[PDB]
Amino acid sequence: SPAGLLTTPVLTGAGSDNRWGAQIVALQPVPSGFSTCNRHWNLNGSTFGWSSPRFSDIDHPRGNASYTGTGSTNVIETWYANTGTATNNPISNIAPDGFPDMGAIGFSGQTIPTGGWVGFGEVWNVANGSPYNGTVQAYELGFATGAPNSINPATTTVGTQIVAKSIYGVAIGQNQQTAGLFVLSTGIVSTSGPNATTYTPQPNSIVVAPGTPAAAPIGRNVPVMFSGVIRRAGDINAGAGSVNGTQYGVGSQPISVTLQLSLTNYSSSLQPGQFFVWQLNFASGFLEIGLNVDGYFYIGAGASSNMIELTELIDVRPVGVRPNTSTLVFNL
Amino acid sequence: SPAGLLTTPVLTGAGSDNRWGAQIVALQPVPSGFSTCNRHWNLNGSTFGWSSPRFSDIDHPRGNASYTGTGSTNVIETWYANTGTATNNPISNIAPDGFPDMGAIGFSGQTIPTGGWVGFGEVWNVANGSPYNGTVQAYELGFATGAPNSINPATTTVGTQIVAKSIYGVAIGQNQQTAGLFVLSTGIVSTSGPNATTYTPQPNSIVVAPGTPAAAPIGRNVPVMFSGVIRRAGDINAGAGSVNGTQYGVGSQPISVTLQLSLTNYSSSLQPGQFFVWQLNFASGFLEIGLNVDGYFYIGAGASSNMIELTELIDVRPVGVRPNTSTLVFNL
Ligand SMILES: CC(=O)N[C@H]1[C@@H](O[C@H]2[C@@H](O)[C@@H](CO)O[C@H](O)[C@@H]2O[C@@H]2O[C@@H](C)[C@@H](O)[C@@H](O)[C@@H]2O)O[C@H](CO)[C@H](O)[C@@H]1O
Ligand SMILES: CC(=O)N[C@H]1[C@@H](O[C@H]2[C@@H](O)[C@@H](CO)O[C@H](O)[C@@H]2O[C@@H]2O[C@@H](C)[C@@H](O)[C@@H](O)[C@@H]2O)O[C@H](CO)[C@H](O)[C@@H]1O
Repeated sequence: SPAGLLTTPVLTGAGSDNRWGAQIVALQPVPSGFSTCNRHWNLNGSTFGWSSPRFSDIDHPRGNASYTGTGSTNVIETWYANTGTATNNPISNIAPDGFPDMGAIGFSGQTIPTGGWVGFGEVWNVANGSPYNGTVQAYELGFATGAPNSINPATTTVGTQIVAKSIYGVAIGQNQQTAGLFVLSTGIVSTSGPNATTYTPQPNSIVVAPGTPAAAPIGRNVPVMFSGVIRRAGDINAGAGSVNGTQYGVGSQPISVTLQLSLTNYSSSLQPGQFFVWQLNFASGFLEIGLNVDGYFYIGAGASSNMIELTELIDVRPVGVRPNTSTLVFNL
Repeated sequence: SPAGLLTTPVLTGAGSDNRWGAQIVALQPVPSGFSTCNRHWNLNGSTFGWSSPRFSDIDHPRGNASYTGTGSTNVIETWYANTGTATNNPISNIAPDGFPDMGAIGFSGQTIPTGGWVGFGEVWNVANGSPYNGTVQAYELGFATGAPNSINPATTTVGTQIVAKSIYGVAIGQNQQTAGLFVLSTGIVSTSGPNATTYTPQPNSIVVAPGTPAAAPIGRNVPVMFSGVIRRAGDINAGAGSVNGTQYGVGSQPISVTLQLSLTNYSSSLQPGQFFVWQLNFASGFLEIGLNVDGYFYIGAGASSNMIELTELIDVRPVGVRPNTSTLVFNL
């Protein structure tokens, strides 16, 4: 039975999203719909992504590393490779396990891009595994075309590149026709200055692989993401309730759900056209949330994209299987 | 009932340890005993440490930052503060949530220490939260005395310092009366060259707070840690089965156990002098594992310190409450 996929602790503070690993504190309705495949599982035990249902560090053994200009100190370092070259990843060769499903936003000069996935890492020597220790930095990672020096974000894994580009200067740049990449899988969002940006990634920034089904709205039932507070590069100390604004990151599933779906096949429990529904009971009201066979969650928010805070959530109660065309109750 | 605290997926690939967050693939017996408090919960809903049962980041808002060298570029950066000053941490002011419970080993000149906890991060500007973006590096973090100029590791939180020192040079050093620290909570171990070191941390390197109970041997029943493969700085690409040797990190609990123990109290199901016992069934043989009220796990390995691989583990089955003086069966 799918009832055990969503329980009270997942949404009252013990849950974490499947993209950022952040503590789930809100639901984010998406009236346009969206797609996600990386670290996302369906109810047929399957993913279209390239990541396991845990937070693996990111390691690719064969890319091109460079910096611009003749000076080698305090320089922007860029690493890139084609998609489909993560030949050591057993899930998919699209990209390394853990590599973020977001477009790599271009930047040059002194500018820092807004809204990219940033991780801390370094380039390493393919002869022996040793780091090029002057290349440690915060790197924006994502999918792109035009690397190395005309980067534009991409939304597809087909015929594109994976890129890491340092958002700040490294101590000692490396020009290596072949070099490895190592980045931790805990991300922050790129920002400049003190302001928070929109919830990240926005729908049109998510990269998906061929075959990924979309989460489309069905009437007033719209797909939802799970939101937590994430760090941002421009005000690294900002957290929940910062006077400079609170930054949210979203994922398509709680990671505990992803993990359960990767270990058990639910195809006999739910079939296309149905949701499994739970009731979320708050201090003053309730709403229903539905899960479809593609692993996406839905709520009946209609055209609203206002975040639903979970602070006053009391409990989650299973309701059962219902048609996906029946409007999910929204009584907040 | 504690039975649900250990299930088959925790030990067959879906579990992670509570210090490194690494996939659990082995058990490490500790015949001489050990103590752990950080990110360790007991069966009375309580921790003696300073971290939540999750991994995000380490943030301290008030330390001293400095560097050494004839210039300010490609220099070693040190940050320190006293224990007991993390007053924004609701669990404990001992240290920031996520700060590693390991001693900081001193180093100078070219060489770096073997066996320290290393994380990626930076120091930041307390006036506005912005990073000192030239201070990004891999930093050894731990507890110490003698910071900044004569760092030596400590194993107590009483009267000591928390320190971060970059293992490689930063792009632009900072000498600041006050600076913040930001480091990601998933660490690697410090090494030089290709070799792995001993499992990390060894018992004599673990930092505990006053009141932390020890895990002592009881007859042939000895405490055990949970081991997974971790990265090491000297060969950052090495993983499981590297030709250069495999590096293990240990934690006192699977993080799923820590999380469950933090959400519900088990004091009525187990009392001092008792274990809750499970049987681990392998393709050839079995062993029993026990959990005590202080949250430590035990096996009947007697004097043996050999790691036990979980490759051939088939399943975990609960046995029930037993006296801790009864020898746990070990049939491998
Ligand atoms: C107009 C408004 O929104 N007032 C709120 C708000 O005020 C904050 C906010 O504007 C942030 C933006 O970065 O900057 C300050 O923190 C500001 O605080 C208010 O103004 C300053 C100049 C001081 O007078 C301060 O005491 C005052 O609170 O947020 C605050 C709470 O954080 C209040 O809710 C205001 O009504
Ligand atoms: C003496 C011994 O135990 N040899 C093993 C070992 O050999 C490896 C190992 O020594 C690593 C250490 O970093 O370096 C090489 O990979 C070495 O490989 C062996 O020797 C080289 C010179 C080549 O001849 C190579 O083909 C050969 O395998 O590990 C390997 C498995 O990786 C074997 O198990 C050896 O018997």
